Amino acid sequence: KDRDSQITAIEKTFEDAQKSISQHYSKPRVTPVEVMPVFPDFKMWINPCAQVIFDSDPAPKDTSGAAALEMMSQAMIRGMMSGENLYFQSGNDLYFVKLPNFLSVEPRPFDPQYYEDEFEEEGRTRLKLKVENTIRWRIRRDEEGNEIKESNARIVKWSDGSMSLHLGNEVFDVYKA
Ligand SMILES: C[S@@+](CC[C@H](N)C(=O)[O-])C[C@H]1O[C@@H](n2cnc3c(N)ncnc32)[C@H](O)[C@@H]1O
Repeated sequence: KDRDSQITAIEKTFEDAQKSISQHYSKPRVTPVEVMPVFPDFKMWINPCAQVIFDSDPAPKDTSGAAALEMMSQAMIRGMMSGENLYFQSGNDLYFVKLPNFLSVEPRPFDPQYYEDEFEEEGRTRLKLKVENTIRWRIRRDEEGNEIKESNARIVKWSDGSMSLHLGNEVFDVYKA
């Protein structure tokens, strides 16, 4: 397809991912128990669980520990760049995603002006992998000075105990291991 059409379709995966998830696509009685956006990274926010103090009367706060630290692993980056693999964080947790040959990730934030049109049935499976089936993220600056990170992708845990990966519109059955 045209370069413009690829980019328009990629941008749509972003819009589709923000659409409200309310019921399972094949099981309309099944409802979402947790929705986690997927931001591929080699970095983690972590809270100390406790400060150890030498004063019996400390500066009062709601919660033991402290504000979050950012930590990183050089290991996590190989994998996302081979497009075979990815890590992401949700709450205090680290998830590892093992990618099948029919999905991919792009680690660098998406910017359309640098998007390369590689297409002047095994060329169609290729055009679809990179437009519909590639996990991506982008990064925006508001008119109110806010920085907005957006992802293509969502991991959903369902009311029946199952899990799916939403990539834009498309749905992939997924399993916890
Ligand atoms: C997290 S689940 C269910 C949580 C519920 N308290 C439970 O554990 O049974 C549904 C919620 O996830 C959020 N959500 C809905 N659509 C989403 C989307 N496209 N991307 C990220 N989060 C979404 C909304 O806040 C929605 O109410």
